[PDB]
Amino acid sequence: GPITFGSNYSDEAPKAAFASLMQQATTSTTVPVTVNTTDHNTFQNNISNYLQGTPDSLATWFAGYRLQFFAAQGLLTPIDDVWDKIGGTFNDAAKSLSKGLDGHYYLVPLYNYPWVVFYNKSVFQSKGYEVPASWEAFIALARKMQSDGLVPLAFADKDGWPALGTFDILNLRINGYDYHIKLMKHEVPWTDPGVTKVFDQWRELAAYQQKGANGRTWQDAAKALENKQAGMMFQGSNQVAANYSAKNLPDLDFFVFPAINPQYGTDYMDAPTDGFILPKKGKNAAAAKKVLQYIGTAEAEAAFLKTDHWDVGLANGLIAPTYNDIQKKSVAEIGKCKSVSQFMKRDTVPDMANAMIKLIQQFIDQPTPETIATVQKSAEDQAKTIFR
Repeated sequence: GPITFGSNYSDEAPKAAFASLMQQATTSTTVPVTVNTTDHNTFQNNISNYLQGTPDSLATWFAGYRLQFFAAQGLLTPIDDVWDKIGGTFNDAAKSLSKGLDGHYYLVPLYNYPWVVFYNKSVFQSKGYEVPASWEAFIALARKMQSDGLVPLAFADKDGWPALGTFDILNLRINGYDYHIKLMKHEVPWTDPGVTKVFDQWRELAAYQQKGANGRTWQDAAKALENKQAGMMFQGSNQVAANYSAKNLPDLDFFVFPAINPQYGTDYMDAPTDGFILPKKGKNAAAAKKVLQYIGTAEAEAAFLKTDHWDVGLANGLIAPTYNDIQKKSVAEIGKCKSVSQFMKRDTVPDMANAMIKLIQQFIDQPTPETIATVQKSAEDQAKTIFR
């Protein structure tokens, strides 16, 4: 009764960790597992074709638009039964990100990481900066940083994807989670005034973001933070904290993006969550489900994450013996969100995210009301052809 497992874990470290994880899954469930690895990028690029052909018993995937898309199409087996067994291990956000539009479960999540505002502890302590809970305080602090002669927010967007996070967090803070997701699915148009508010808020924020961002790699901005030339930096932990030297890492901390509209407080965050799915056309489903139940445990998460320094498991209360302090706080802060988004690139279709990358670079170049009008119009026209 062996199963096969389609895996996009092609880099050396995660490949080794996943292979180890499956040895433990066989040990626990008795189900032998053959891991079929495909180049990471290729795997995804071929996801649709892979699912409709002769897919493995189980596969690596992640939460977001495509998960729900493949589920609505009938390409994935629902795993409500798996969830009857593991559900007590996971909170409400973990549960939501694992369901299709039809309320059934299709994913078993394993880990995520956070998009939050990074700063140097020693700097805040010496200059007398207090962690800001609200937009008001956040702006006041940014203003104080400027007077103090410090770039408040290291910022970069030559990579194209980094600025999408700022769009996401402004939307989540101002319009909420349900609206952001609607926008991503194009159930709300890009010309909606909720979107105008986001860019309007950004116009204010942009006064405090590092200049020349369109020509800067995120590593160079992260290095400005590390070199104490910038007070803060908003991005994913596996990016900023990963870029820090071991020597400086102990000075690194973060807080969640401040509250703007108290109706949404800080209830939401981009925390891209990877997991596993059960391809309908896959074989040996009973056995597959047994492995998925093992995967849905704190033990599975801690085992897979041994050598992973940034990602954290979603199982309730899990603080793995190998976690660093950034990881530990990540667990606490992610665990406090009612719902977790998946970053723009996973929450909408790639064409759309890709269209937003350029339009956001354009806003960043000229953050004015006229550019906003142009951006909204261009985004909506793109969406009309993309979601037809």
